[PDB]
Amino acid sequence: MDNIIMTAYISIFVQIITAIISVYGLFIPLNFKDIILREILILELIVQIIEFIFYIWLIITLQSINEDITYVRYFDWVLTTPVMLLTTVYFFEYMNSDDGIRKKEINDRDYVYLFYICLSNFFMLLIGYLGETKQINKMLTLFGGSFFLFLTFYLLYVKYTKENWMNYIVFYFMFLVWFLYGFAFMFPFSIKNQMYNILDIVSKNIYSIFIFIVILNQSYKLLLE
Ligand SMILES: *C/C=C(C)/C=C/C=C(C)/C=C/C1=C(C)CCCC1(C)C
Repeated sequence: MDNIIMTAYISIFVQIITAIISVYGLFIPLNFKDIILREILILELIVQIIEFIFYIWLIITLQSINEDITYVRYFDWVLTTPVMLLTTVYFFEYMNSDDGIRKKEINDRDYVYLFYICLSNFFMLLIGYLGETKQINKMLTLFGGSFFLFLTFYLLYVKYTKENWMNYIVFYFMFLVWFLYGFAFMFPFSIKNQMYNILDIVSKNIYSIFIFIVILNQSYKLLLE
């Protein structure tokens, strides 16, 4: 009980600092080419709001823990993970387009493909939810969920990446961290829930700060006056 709550606190600590940083990042002036980074940072702040509501609920609920509340995290993830995948797409497009691109052009051109990515991701979460609530066995959950995880990342890779080390860092860091949620699924309640508490820091709040640093680095001259 204790170590779950201590990790929830650590996660909440990073979330609050990250939220403050992201808010200031909204007000950094941007050059034409970098406009989409503020768009990304709005959608990472939306993810934070959903994140936080879950954590507050969690630390209140963990006072009188009578049952296994791991499955409640899916009501978070079913909302946050598609948003996270879209921002990843927008960040890859930013990194990889020679001309300035904005999320509207992306969304109007790619909405069908984006729906396939989010459908694959929804199936991953659905299979996890069925396993996490014991409606299918753990082995079927890990194989079915991993299949869809791989499909989601494959679709992302073949459409939006380029073959270079900046892409590999962003893609494979994300891929590994997401896979580690599947790894956590294998563990008993307390250890599982602790891992998810620390994984959220990496999957959400390190991303936001990264985007913040990219914005600051791109705009520092424009900012300074
Ligand atoms: C902000 C929350 C995020 C990024 C959470 C993502 C969760 C996953 C990628 C979970 C995936 C699963 C597997 C890879 C296999 C077992 C079932 C899941 C749902 C735990």
